[PDB]
Amino acid sequence: MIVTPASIKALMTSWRKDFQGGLEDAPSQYNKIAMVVNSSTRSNTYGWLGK
Amino acid sequence: MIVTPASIKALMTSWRKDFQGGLEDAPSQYNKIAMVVNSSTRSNTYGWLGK
Repeated sequence: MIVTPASIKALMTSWRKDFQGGLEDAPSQYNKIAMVVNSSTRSNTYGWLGK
Repeated sequence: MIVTPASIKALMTSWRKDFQGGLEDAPSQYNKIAMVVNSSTRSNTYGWLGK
Protein backbone atom coordinates (compact mmCIF):
# COMPACT_ATOMS: atom_id res chain seq x y z
CA MET A 1 0.00 0.00 0.00
CA ILE A 2 1.81 3.09 -1.31
CA VAL A 3 0.66 5.84 1.06
CA THR A 4 -0.44 8.72 -1.16
CA PRO A 5 -1.51 12.31 -0.37
CA ALA A 6 -5.16 13.11 -1.00
CA SER A 7 -4.32 15.91 -3.45
CA ILE A 8 -2.24 13.59 -5.63
CA LYS A 9 -4.81 10.79 -5.37
CA ALA A 10 -7.53 13.19 -6.51
CA LEU A 11 -5.69 13.82 -9.79
CA MET A 12 -6.10 10.13 -10.74
CA THR A 13 -9.46 10.65 -12.42
CA SER A 14 -10.81 10.58 -15.98
CA TRP A 15 -12.65 13.47 -17.60
CA ARG A 16 -15.78 12.13 -19.30
CA LYS A 17 -17.69 15.22 -20.58
CA ASP A 18 -20.84 13.18 -21.13
CA PHE A 19 -23.31 15.51 -19.37
CA GLN A 20 -22.79 18.44 -21.76
CA GLY A 21 -26.05 19.63 -23.30
CA GLY A 22 -27.91 17.05 -21.24
CA LEU A 23 -30.73 19.39 -20.19
CA GLU A 24 -32.07 20.80 -23.46
CA ASP A 25 -35.10 23.05 -23.94
CA ALA A 26 -38.63 22.09 -24.87
CA PRO A 27 -38.99 20.88 -28.48
CA SER A 28 -39.70 23.56 -31.07
CA GLN A 29 -43.25 23.46 -32.43
CA TYR A 30 -43.50 26.77 -34.31
CA ASN A 31 -42.96 24.93 -37.61
CA LYS A 32 -46.49 23.51 -37.31
CA ILE A 33 -48.04 26.99 -37.09
CA ALA A 34 -45.75 29.46 -38.92
CA MET A 35 -43.96 29.68 -42.27
CA VAL A 36 -40.38 30.95 -42.42
CA VAL A 37 -39.64 33.86 -44.76
CA ASN A 38 -36.46 35.87 -45.23
CA SER A 39 -35.75 39.60 -45.39
CA SER A 40 -33.03 41.94 -46.59
CA THR A 41 -34.31 45.40 -45.56
CA ARG A 42 -35.91 47.23 -42.60
CA SER A 43 -39.27 45.55 -43.30
CA ASN A 44 -41.13 43.08 -45.52
CA THR A 45 -44.18 44.07 -47.58
CA TYR A 46 -46.69 41.40 -48.64
CA GLY A 47 -49.22 41.85 -51.42
CA TRP A 48 -51.85 39.60 -52.99
CA LEU A 49 -54.71 39.86 -55.47
CA GLY A 50 -58.38 39.25 -54.83
CA LYS A 51 -60.29 36.40 -56.40
CA MET B 1 -59.60 48.31 -62.52
CA ILE B 2 -57.66 46.80 -59.61
CA VAL B 3 -58.09 48.89 -56.46
CA THR B 4 -54.64 48.65 -54.91
CA PRO B 5 -53.94 50.19 -51.48
CA ALA B 6 -51.99 53.39 -51.00
CA SER B 7 -48.74 51.79 -49.79
CA ILE B 8 -48.54 49.48 -52.81
CA LYS B 9 -49.07 52.44 -55.14
CA ALA B 10 -46.39 54.38 -53.24
CA LEU B 11 -43.87 51.55 -53.67
CA MET B 12 -44.28 51.75 -57.48
CA THR B 13 -41.49 54.26 -58.06
CA SER B 14 -38.06 54.09 -59.70
CA TRP B 15 -34.92 55.25 -57.92
CA ARG B 16 -32.75 57.80 -59.75
CA LYS B 17 -29.30 58.96 -58.64
CA ASP B 18 -29.08 62.21 -60.62
CA PHE B 19 -29.05 64.14 -57.32
CA GLN B 20 -25.92 62.62 -55.79
CA GLY B 21 -23.28 65.29 -55.20
CA GLY B 22 -25.76 67.83 -53.87
CA LEU B 23 -24.51 71.39 -54.31
CA GLU B 24 -20.80 71.70 -55.03
CA ASP B 25 -18.61 73.84 -52.79
CA ALA B 26 -17.18 77.23 -53.68
CA PRO B 27 -13.95 77.48 -55.70
CA SER B 28 -10.71 77.35 -53.74
CA GLN B 29 -8.62 80.50 -54.07
CA TYR B 30 -6.33 80.74 -51.03
CA ASN B 31 -3.08 80.13 -52.91
CA LYS B 32 -3.30 83.64 -54.36
CA ILE B 33 -2.81 85.33 -50.97
CA ALA B 34 -1.05 82.73 -48.78
CA MET B 35 2.39 81.12 -48.72
CA VAL B 36 2.45 77.39 -47.97
CA VAL B 37 5.15 76.06 -45.63
CA ASN B 38 5.49 72.49 -44.35
CA SER B 39 6.13 71.87 -40.67
CA SER B 40 7.80 68.75 -39.31
CA THR B 41 7.55 69.15 -35.51
CA ARG B 42 5.55 70.74 -32.67
CA SER B 43 5.89 74.25 -34.13
CA ASN B 44 7.81 76.46 -36.56
CA THR B 45 10.03 79.41 -35.68
CA TYR B 46 10.88 82.16 -38.17
CA GLY B 47 13.67 84.68 -37.72
CA TRP B 48 15.08 87.53 -39.79
CA LEU B 49 17.72 90.22 -39.31
CA GLY B 50 17.16 93.96 -39.20
CA LYS B 51 18.75 96.37 -41.63
